[PDB]
Amino acid sequence: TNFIRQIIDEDLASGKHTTVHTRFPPEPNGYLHIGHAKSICLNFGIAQDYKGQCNLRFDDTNPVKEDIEYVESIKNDVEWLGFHWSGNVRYSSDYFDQLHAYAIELINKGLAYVDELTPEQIREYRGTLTQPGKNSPYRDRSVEENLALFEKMRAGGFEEGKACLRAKIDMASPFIVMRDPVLYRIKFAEHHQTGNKWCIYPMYDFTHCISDALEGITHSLCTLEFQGNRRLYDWVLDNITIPVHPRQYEFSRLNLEYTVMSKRKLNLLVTDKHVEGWDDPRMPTISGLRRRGYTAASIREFCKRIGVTKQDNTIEMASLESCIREDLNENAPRAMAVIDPVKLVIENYQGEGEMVTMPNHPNKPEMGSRQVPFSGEIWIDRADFREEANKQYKRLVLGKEVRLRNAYVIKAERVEKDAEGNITTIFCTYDADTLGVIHWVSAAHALPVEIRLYDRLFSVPNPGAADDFLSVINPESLVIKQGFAEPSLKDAVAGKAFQFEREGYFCLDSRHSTAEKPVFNRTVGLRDT
RNA sequence: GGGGUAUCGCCAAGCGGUAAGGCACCGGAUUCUGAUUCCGGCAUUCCGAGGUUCGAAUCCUCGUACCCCAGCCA
Ligand SMILES: Nc1ncnc2c1ncn2[C@@H]1O[C@H](COP(=O)(O)OP(=O)(O)OP(=O)(O)O)[C@@H](O)[C@H]1O
Repeated sequence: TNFIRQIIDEDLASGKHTTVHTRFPPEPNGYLHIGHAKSICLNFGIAQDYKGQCNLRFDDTNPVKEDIEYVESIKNDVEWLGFHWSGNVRYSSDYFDQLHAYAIELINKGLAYVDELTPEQIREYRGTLTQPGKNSPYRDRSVEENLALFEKMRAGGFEEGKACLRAKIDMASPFIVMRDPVLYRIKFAEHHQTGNKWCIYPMYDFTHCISDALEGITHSLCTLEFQGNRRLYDWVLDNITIPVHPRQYEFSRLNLEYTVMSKRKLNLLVTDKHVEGWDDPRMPTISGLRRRGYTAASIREFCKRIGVTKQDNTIEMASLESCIREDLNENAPRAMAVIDPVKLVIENYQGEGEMVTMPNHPNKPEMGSRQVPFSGEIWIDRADFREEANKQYKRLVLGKEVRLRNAYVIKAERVEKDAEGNITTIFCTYDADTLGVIHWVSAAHALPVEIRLYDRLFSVPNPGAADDFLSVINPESLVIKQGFAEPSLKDAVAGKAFQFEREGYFCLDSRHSTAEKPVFNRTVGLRDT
């Protein structure tokens, strides 16, 4: 329960409403991100919790910033999270004729006029945050005059910025938004849905409340920056012949630590090619998060945890990571892979190898097991062997013995160094009666696999508050290794999380893998305590 | 000038009857993943100072801090 559900509860109880109809209205000018996933969870969750409806509506009022590529991807990520909208996908452009009729009602009532103050002047006349504005000299044109000028606008007789339609409200209102807000502006741009049918386009505030009213939305839920806007939401509905009047309720937007959400910015990372694109595994986008190896279930959980309040806030990545870990620990089948490897040969070994039956899940016998080939000449992780180390160190020291994962208790003996003092190979003994744990991969049956170690994109917690967020990008956000994995990883499917034991949960990058060379993105590391 | 918000390091519940929960953190037990699981510790205190009350985070003053708004963006 949250403050919005308590409102919805009262409404139902008092008999204000019988059903609840919410909506998610992204503008199609970019890919959805983790913050959007919070609206999706809120809006679609309430609908299904109350057996109500939730429309997916593309708020497509600004043609020059939107593109058809985003509509298809948005529908894509909404479904992926496991949510379905009510009926058909809707578009604000679906209401362009309605919106136009409504502007006319306003004009006929004298509550709107065609102003000719330039784009620079309108700002000058608007006042400031402490100084009231002033009426444009074009404010008292006759209704008959406004209809003519508006139709001329509609007919493309005015150049961009040469005229716009404004609401005749209050230039001295303490709400900057009520200072004669623009309702329509001229843009000679092709619209991704309406082609070149329209050269005048409605502004968010005029389009949004009328669309909600037409769709019979009972509660418009948006973020806190729209609290002021709400006054205009109600003013529009109060002055046009519409039979319902939805109510807006604002909650606080999600801010994730170490990442930026501003689509303007995310777009710059993609435009300047600093990431591979919107679905780069370092991006806070839903598709990026998906390619990274997250699961819709881990995200819905994240939403459940962070809550819905009016408080500004900033979640730590630790909270997000906790979610995916919890999910993958349960459902991810374990496997073996070595990221940085140094060869290890057991001399006391007899035979061209053998087979070790390893389980697909150490805490869930029900998941089955597999035949992992064991051998004498294997591959181990460089950071697992140490010539000298204290008690704490519970791995392979040049002195004692260590257990190979589900195999034999080997025993370090000699080490063969390369010219530059680097260990090239290790020599050890073992006693076949055995069967300090480390992971390994039989060199003979090792599958060369590229591993991508992803880290946080930025090196400060609020790169948003930086003068130049770009200069604060983490150069180690992606570190590419070459390692080896047990041959079973040959059958991995894109987006199927595996837990490389003692490393983390990884998943096959569908975008870079092939036949010989598979690419694995590291979703999240283990609790490296 | 106006509109909001103030509860553990980060989220968050509480709606006059005496501070839930989660992430993180610290221990202690188990463990062929320094993982998982288990055990326990984690706000006499709710931005501050004063009021009312038997009892206030919650009600009342009176301050303080932060966030939002001046796109023909959403
Ligand atoms: N960080 C966020 N946290 C919660 N809800 C968000 C967040 N960002 C956007 N939303 C929600 O998603 C809805 C659709 O957002 P929309 O795509 O229209 O714009 P935006 O993403 O907020 O802005 P921009 O295009 O500049 O990134 C908004 O009405 C809002 O409720």
